[PDB]
Amino acid sequence: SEVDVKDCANHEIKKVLVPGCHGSEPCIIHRGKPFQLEAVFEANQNTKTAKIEIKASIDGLEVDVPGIDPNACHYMKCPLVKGQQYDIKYTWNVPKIAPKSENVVVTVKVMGDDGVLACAIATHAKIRD
Amino acid sequence: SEVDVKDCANHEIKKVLVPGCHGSEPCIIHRGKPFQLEAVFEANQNTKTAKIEIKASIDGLEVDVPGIDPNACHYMKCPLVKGQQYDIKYTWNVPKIAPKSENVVVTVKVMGDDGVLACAIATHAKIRD
Repeated sequence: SEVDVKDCANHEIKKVLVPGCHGSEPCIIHRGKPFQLEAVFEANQNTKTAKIEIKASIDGLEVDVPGIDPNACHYMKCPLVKGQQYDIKYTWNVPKIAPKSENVVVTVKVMGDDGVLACAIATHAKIRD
Repeated sequence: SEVDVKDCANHEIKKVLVPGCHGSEPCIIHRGKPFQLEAVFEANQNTKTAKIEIKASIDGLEVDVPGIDPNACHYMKCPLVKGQQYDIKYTWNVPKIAPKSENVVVTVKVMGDDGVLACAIATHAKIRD
């Protein structure tokens, strides 16, 4: 369930797992259903904070992503230790009303005390149902 | 299966389901794990709105509940029509850092355009792990 994502920092993200998706094949996101993911990254800094920013665009238009807790330290053992690897598991609820699209770009950026912790761009999600 | 809840509105909620939980038996919420829930209710009003408020109390102290999308219309087809029954499914991510407790009270109120859509109090959840 390892999926291909584009790193946009310095390869801190080691592996992104989405059950039911793989590699660079179209990863189908079904409206109204849970979407599970798991990510393993290495901390590039000692940091008390880990804050998530998500940007999604559907056919080139930016859309709000509801239901995300911005504080990643709620789901991990902060503070983070430089050189250690952390695992985060999260289930996102796909809105029943999300616009269908075959051209989806998701950018997630994680900020710590001393700058970006992790950055990934995912281009293979498709929203259907 | 079906779990037991106290209604605090006018019996609009028909059934609450949590997998692995039964009636009034201790329903165990695990730290750092997904908590799945399903509910069917009957709309008592025509409404384009349906906004959720949660309050949680742990051993008699209120604690903030993160990771909740207050717009319930994201997970249903609003507007709602009076007299129709709706089903909502939602997976909540239990914070890794949630205080452990055997005395947990959860109160969920749903508010529509012209008044309370639904209200339930749940007293059998325990936070462990």
